[PDB]
Amino acid sequence: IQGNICSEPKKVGRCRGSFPRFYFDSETGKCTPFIYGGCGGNGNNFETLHACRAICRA
Repeated sequence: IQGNICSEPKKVGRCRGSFPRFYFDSETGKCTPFIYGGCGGNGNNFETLHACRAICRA
């Protein structure tokens, strides 16, 4: 199943981590490059935009 991870909204995370990331928006259905706080947020996270699409959509 893929829809699982592709359900939780992106987050910031006030942990020890500050880098660019990607997530799937259930509002539009496109991969938006957000900021990851490093610590495991919810579950909807991706290293690259492509994968995010080839994992949520394709």
